[PDB]
Amino acid sequence: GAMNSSNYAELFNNDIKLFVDDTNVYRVTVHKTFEGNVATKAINGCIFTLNPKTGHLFLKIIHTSVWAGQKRLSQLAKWKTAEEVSALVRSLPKEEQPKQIIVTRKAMLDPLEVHMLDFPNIAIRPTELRLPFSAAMSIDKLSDVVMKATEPQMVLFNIYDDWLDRISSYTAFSRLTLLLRALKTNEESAKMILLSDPTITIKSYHLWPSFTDEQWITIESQMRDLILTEYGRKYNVNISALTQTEIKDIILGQN
Repeated sequence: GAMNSSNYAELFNNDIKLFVDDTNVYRVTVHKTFEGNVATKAINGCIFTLNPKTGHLFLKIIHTSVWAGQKRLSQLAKWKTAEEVSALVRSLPKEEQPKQIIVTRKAMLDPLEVHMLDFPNIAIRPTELRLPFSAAMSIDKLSDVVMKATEPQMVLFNIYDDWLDRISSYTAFSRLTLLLRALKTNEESAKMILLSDPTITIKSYHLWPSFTDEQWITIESQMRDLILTEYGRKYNVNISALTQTEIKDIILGQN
């Protein structure tokens, strides 16, 4: 069945599950040449495959060469996504194999079901949840590795850095989704917030800066304010006249 706000809690039990988002697999740039010709140029993309309990992100980099000689790349991208998720599953010992794969887009259901036919006890599930994983390319570290790739590459990240040392998976996933929603809403403002003051540093191998628990609470409050402010501007709405419940609803992005 579909994952929704009602059965969301299940994400934080011990059953291994993977989110798969295909939004950034096939990406293009458009630029006008001097001659006036519009060149549509494929750029390196990625499959966002995330374990929300552990933070493990299997970032399969889709190098532009995969599109070589192929037609109707938007359809092909869905199948190449399912192919690579399948390969990943097959690479894992049965212990580490997911019990569920949750696709963020409904169009990914069929290609993944077909690829995973031989895995009878891996549930392929759609979601009614609105999730901001398309904003993964707003995270500089991820965007940089994708662009630098000269060939198909699998890169393993922890999207929670070292947070699980201090906080639960639910708190970590809540922080992650708030950050991505902010980045998606106003990328420039969110990045200004994360850069913080001159005392804050980011580890060379982390995605996010090194904040204290108290600092993270403040950063998260700024992220909530960024989203509300945009909402406020967009709809000419007095965000100070909103109840705490109304504000929480907006922040969680489920419409």
